[PDB]
Amino acid sequence: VEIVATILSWTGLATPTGVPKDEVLANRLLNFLMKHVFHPKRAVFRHNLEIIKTLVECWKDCLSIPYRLIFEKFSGKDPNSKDNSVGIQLLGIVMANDLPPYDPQCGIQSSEYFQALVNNM
DNA sequence: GCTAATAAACTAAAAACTATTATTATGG
Repeated sequence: VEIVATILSWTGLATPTGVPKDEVLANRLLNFLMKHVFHPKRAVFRHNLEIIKTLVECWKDCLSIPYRLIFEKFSGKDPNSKDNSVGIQLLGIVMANDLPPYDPQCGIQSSEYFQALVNNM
């Protein structure tokens, strides 16, 4: 977290999208962090959420939304609890920018992808 | 020169169905 904060402390100074190496590193680390994102501390968790929001805002020159790690996250097991809501937060981060609501990069079903949410209702 | 009892509607709570209430743990 400290090093990524330092990295994003400047974005106009440097922004990695030239080599595909930096792009895939950014996407892979994005996946890493959004797999790691959870806290019972309710603020450092939101801190990570805002970190991701800032990251995607200052980027997408090298970023790619999985729509799968998120999908399994916000879907949960169709529970009664509030767990999968964390993935829902990702959606806001996803809706933090002009991102496609669900790009079917392969397409899970492109239809029940939102049926999961209307079930979460 | 006869109280052997039973057919007792009463004032019975000894469910609360579903509707606001409130401490908690709070949050930044």
